[PDB]
Amino acid sequence: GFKQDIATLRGDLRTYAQDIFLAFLNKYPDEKRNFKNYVGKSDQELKSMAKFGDHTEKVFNLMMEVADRATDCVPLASDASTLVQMKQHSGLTTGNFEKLFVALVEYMRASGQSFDSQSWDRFGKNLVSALSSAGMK
Ligand code: HEM
Repeated sequence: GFKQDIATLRGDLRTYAQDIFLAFLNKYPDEKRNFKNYVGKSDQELKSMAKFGDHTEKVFNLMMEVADRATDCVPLASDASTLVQMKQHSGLTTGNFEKLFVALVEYMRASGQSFDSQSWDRFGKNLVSALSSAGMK
């Protein structure tokens, strides 16, 4: 289920982080607008770019910690707060996070693997609510 999924993702985190973040940017091409340098690059080009690698792995490092501290796919209010207050997320709305989770869930459904995609879907919906409750627009 959900906890094992965190261990699976963490076991090849750089590849899953890139692959899911690219699924997100390809499903919602308007999202690349929140990152300048990303426009007009193919997936392989993005994976070469130092700042794509180091951003995307930090997103997934922290997202897995938030998942690991959750109870029954409900994240801690402290983790929502942290995500809201980050200077780098100033322009962001709960919509940006919804779309990341929809891509993550569709990635897991299309994989050959026994990911608990329904728990990830609940986790994303609970994280979106937490973010709103913590102050995100
Ligand atoms: C669970 C979801 C997410 C987590 C855990 C997360 C985490 C982080 C972290 C840790 C950083 C700072 C790392 C660094 O700059 O070295 C960061 C920066 C950033 N995040 Fe997020 N993030 C999430 C979702 C999103 C989404 C959905 C967007 C945009 C649609 C986004 C956009 C950014 C941007 C623009 C930055 C800074 C600029 C850059 O990446 O170069 N994040 N995020």
